[PDB]
Amino acid sequence: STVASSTTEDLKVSTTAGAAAGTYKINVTQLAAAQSLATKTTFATTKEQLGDTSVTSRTIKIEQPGRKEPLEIKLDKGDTSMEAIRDAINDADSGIAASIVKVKENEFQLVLTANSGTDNTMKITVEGDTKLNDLLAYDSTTNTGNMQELVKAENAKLNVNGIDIERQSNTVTDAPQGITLTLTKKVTDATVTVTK
Amino acid sequence: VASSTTEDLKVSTTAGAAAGTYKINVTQLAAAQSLATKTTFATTKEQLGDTSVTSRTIKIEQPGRKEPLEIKLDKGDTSMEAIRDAINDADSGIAASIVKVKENEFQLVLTANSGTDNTMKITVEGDTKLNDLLAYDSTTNTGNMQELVKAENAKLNVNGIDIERQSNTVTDAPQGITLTLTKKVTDATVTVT
Amino acid sequence: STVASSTTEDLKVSTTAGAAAGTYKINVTQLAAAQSLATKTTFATTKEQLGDTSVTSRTIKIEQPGRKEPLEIKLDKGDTSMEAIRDAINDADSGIAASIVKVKENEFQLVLTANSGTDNTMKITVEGDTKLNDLLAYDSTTNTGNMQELVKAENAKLNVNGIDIERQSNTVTDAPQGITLTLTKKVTDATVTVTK
Amino acid sequence: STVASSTTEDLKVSTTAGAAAGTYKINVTQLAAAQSLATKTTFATTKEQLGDTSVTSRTIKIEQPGRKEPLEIKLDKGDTSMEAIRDAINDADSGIAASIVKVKENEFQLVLTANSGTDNTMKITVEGDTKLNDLLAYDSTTNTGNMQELVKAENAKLNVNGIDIERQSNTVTDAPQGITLTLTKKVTDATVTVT
Amino acid sequence: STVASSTTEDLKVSTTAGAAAGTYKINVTQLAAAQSLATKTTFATTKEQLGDTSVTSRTIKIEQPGRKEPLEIKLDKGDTSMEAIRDAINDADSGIAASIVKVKENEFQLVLTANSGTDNTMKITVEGDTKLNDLLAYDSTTNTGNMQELVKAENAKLNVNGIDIERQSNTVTDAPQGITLTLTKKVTDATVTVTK
Repeated sequence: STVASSTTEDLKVSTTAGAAAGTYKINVTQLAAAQSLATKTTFATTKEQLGDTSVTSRTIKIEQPGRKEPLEIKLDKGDTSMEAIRDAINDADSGIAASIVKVKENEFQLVLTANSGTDNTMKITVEGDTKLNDLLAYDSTTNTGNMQELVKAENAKLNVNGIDIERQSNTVTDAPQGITLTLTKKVTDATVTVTK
Repeated sequence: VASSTTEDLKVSTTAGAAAGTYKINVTQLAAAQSLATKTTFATTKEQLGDTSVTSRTIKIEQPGRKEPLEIKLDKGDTSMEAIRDAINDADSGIAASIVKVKENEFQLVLTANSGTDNTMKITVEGDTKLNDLLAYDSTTNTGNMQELVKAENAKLNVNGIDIERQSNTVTDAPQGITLTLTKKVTDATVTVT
Repeated sequence: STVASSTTEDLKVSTTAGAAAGTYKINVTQLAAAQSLATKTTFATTKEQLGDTSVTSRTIKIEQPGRKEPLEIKLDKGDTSMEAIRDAINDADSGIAASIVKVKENEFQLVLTANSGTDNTMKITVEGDTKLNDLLAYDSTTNTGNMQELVKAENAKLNVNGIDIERQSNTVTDAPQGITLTLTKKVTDATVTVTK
Repeated sequence: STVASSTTEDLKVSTTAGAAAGTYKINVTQLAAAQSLATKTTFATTKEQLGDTSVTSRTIKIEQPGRKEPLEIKLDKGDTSMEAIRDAINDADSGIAASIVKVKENEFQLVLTANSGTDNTMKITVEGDTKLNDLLAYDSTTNTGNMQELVKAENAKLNVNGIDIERQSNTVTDAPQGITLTLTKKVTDATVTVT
Repeated sequence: STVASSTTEDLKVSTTAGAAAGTYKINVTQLAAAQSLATKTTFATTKEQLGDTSVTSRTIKIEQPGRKEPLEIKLDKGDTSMEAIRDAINDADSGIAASIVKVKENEFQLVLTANSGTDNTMKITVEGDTKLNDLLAYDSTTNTGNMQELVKAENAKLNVNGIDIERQSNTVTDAPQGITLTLTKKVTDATVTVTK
């Protein structure tokens, strides 16, 4: 039976039964962050058509370094509204979140956000609709595109007893094995104590 | 289900909202224009208006109000109590309260809902003495009433997008989430799951 | 209904249901204070008679600006001890509190303390006992007398959205109607918020 | 049928039923403090005899302004170790607390603590054993001696509705009668209220 | 009975019944720290064999100033993977913790950490397997070896009412007898108050 304690609430600690007793001096120097992309232009309503209403079907293809197989979201009904795109991406339930932000009256913006970490930076292309492609396309390799990066993807970086660690998410395991650290903010010289 | 890193920023959700984590900075809380009479009065029952006229109307105009609010003071009574009760009985997004600065010094205060859409232009039709007391024009910040609080909008950043609202109850940032602002906060995180 | 909050725990708020929503910028420049009077000398015990044992009844008369009927406390049983004077005053239960302070062994001191505010400053005379009058008499009108003012009465002075407010007590109501503020400390640019 | 409340957690208040309803403006300008003395030298063990083992009897005499009769702690040949002196003092259970400080491995030091207040400052002498006197002798009246003062004795000083009060302890009664104040920190313009 | 409070939560206190009532002015100028050693090379997996696969037995010998007799951990059972070494060291349960840090994908590192204090600095030699010695050997006397020091051993240093105190750990006792202090951070002019 293992038990863990942290000197700060800004660093949650859990253990497994295999964990060893010990005391760890932890510094968290950076938090993992998810890339977020937003359309450069805004739109008067969430129902107006962001792509070409002449075409029945197009595919939003999303590529990511950690994703083995490209994500292909098909809009095969002719509806290319901001709501239609949002609901198609999200219904795929595949590590990408489409959201709509109203900046103020008559000004709606589409936001696509990945999971955390540099492995999840996005390359978006649209096949079969040059109107929607000119809105949604982004290339994280050349960090150029039609959408804008409002939040850059970043990794969690921390130091455990002098060893520098990097992770895709702020749920840090294997630092050391036996312990799960949840990072909620940058901290200096916190101490996690494990006891049996 | 949804949650927040600070008790100063509340969050609710709806049934079909997406998951995610949102980095939020709140740079300004929405605030409501509040106006007070420049002069104070001995009692809340003494007649503040012209008692030779039976009827007059207080006319209130706001950029966000389609049809101007018309408060009839018909019963011949222009006491501070009557005017407060008249305004509040309309229950139309304007609150009247009385401030007792000290014994026998009473001041009338009118407060709107929050936001710049709710700045007030006040006129009284048919009673010049009451017009002299209550008149205000927010366009030029002129009149015999004084601005106690400046109407102000809520301003915030959600994952890099600057947002403005009339109220401290922010919806549609993004659609799904209802944020409640109580304090200016830096790098707060909301998480939907 | 209504709920209210403060940016500082040093300023407590309460509302009715009728309280208008709004924001209140608050400065507290002076706390209300209660006049406190003490006998000029101390005494060896609390049970020794401080007044003329030759008269059966006498009357302590206390007048204050805010009090319409003068307060009259009769010491009926020929007992003028410090205990008797304290208990007779307190039992009257009329906004005047008597208390005994042992400054040190065989040095006891009688203190009369009113409710806070300048309206409650006290004019004390004793009818029918010159000895007790030579101990308890005080005239706040002229700040002369046989007792000594240990605490000067003062009113609460605060400012709410630019309007100067004055009260006899640190429980401020009617500024505006619907809100009740309890003042415990001088505060600078505190904000009180009331929402529906 | 009486209750009491404080405007600050720094000042704890209770009542007894003879207390009357009222408000009290209290300022605490100084806390009461207990005198504490340490030996100037440290020793390798708590078992080694610190006194002169040529003398059979010696007496640690402890005098305090508020103590009517001096505390006399008598020690024989085998009772002059640090343990022995500590145990003898504490076993007397007479308001002086003896404690051993281990400063590090093989470095031990003796501390004597009185109760709070300036009436409890100590004059320590040892009758009949000069070696143990060279260790334990102290005089508060001139603030000199062979021991060293770690903590200065100090009285509680407070102001209750404009009356300056001084007590030997931080548990303050009879100011006013019917109220007990426990002082934990210096505080300005606090109000206690009874109903 | 006795209770104890602290002016700071960075300094935690407990007291026995007999502890002396009073105040203890406490300055903590150094926290105790435990020597933590790490392998200089990282490995692709925690399953791959680190030792000489031609030898059937080796012993990890660990010596420390405060340990009268050397700790000998035998690796005897056809496995010298990082996990197998970690489990062997931790199964000894003799005040040395082995842990595995994944610095990032396919980079695992073995860490050995002693109890805190200069008495627990480590001399590590492997007997009978030079390939494992080449990985685990360290000499604290000469501050060299095949492992690297990531955290230097250190003693607690603090001052209590003007008496400098030193300890091997951040649980401090006998300063004075009857009071236990837990040091979590350097503190300046903290007061602990013991009340009966």
